[PDB]
This record gives sequence, structure tokens and C-alpha cells, in this order.
Amino acid sequence: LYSLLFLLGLLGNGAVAAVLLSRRTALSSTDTFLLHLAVADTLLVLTLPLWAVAGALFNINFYAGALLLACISFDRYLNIVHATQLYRPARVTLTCLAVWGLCLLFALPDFIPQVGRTALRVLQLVAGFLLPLLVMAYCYAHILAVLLVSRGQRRLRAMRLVVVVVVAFALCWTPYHLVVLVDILMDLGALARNCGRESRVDVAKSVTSGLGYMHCCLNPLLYAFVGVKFRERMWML
Repeated sequence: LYSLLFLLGLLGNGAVAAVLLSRRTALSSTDTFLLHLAVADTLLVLTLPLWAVAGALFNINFYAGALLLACISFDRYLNIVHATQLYRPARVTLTCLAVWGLCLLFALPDFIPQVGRTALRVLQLVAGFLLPLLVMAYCYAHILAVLLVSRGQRRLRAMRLVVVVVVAFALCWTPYHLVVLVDILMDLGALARNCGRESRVDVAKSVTSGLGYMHCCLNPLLYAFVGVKFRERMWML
């Protein structure tokens, strides 16, 4: 089953990368961020055979996932909540370098310590899953509120899609960071170590890593294939 996901990830990810990269003109901010995410997930799925330098690139891609997804949400909030003050393609390459740049800052130790790895885990939990999740929650809650006061036939479908995206992200990311937090507290002295539970926690690491792989493989299906614009390009190319 793991090998199937490997091809599924590359296949779907490549289509997203190819469709957007074949555009002959400028790409909107949402389009630019989606392209970065497709590349980010593309690298991670390449790791599958080995995991099932490798670790270092693994971390970079994982954070790229949430942060890029976090970046997508903020632009949607800006475009849909304050649509009157932001009427106008705005280049956003600056932030993409930062998000990829912030992964580099954290990714150095992987190429290169008890306290060092403790700080690594602390930063990972603080700024990799928690803050992005809060950002997504706030932005999409305001988007839902604005749409509920809107008028049209697309509002309901937009609400459904937003809820689906948020729920999928939560249910696919929480199980890994929960185990990471449990292990963090165990190391800090808030819990007790035992032979069986350590192996169970390693298996939990494995299972939640597979779940994250599933999310990375599903990213094309929930952010690209559901949009009207993307399908038109796919039908064109």
C-alpha cells in the first residue's frame, strides 16, 4: 500500500506542477503558492522508498507544507474579507523565499545534542503545526462568516470546501504532533519511560508519518482539482 501512495503522490503532484508551470503569463498569488506546495510535496513523496540527507530534506518539506498552506489561507482571507480595500497580479515571491528560508534555518541541524534536539522539537511544535493551525482557523472562520452574509449559489459550496480542508488538515496532522508532544513531555520529566510504551510510540511515529504522507498525496485533490480555474487549464493542456 505504501508503494501505491508513492506513485499516486508523484503522479498527482506532477500534474499540478506541470499545469501551473505551463502558463504563458503571470500567475496569481494563490497560483504561485500552490506551485510551491506541489514542489514541496513532490520532494517528500520521493523519500517514501527510503523511509518506508534524507531526514534533512524531510523536515524542510514538512514545514513547507503547513506554512504554505498557512500562506494560502491568509491570502484567501485578504481577498474575501477585505475585498473592498484590496481591489486591483501582486508578486509574492518574497514570502515564498521566507517560508522556504525559515525551513533552512531549522534544517541546518539535520545536516549537522540532547538540548539541541530538544530545542529542535520545541520549535517544530511551536511554529510548525500550532501557529499555522491557529492562522488557518482564524482566517477560514472569518471567510465563512463573510460568505454567510454573501449572496449567490457558490457560497454554500465554498463553505463546504473550506470546512473539508480545515478538517482534513487537522485530522491528518494532529496525530503526529500529539505523539511528538507526548515524547517531549516524557523527556522533560513529566512522564515515565517503559520498554513497551517506547516501541508503541515509535510505531505511532510511523503511523502518523504515513498519515502525513497521505495528506501530502491528497493536497492536489483538495486545493487544485476542486477549483474551476485549475480544471479549465487541465482541459486545455
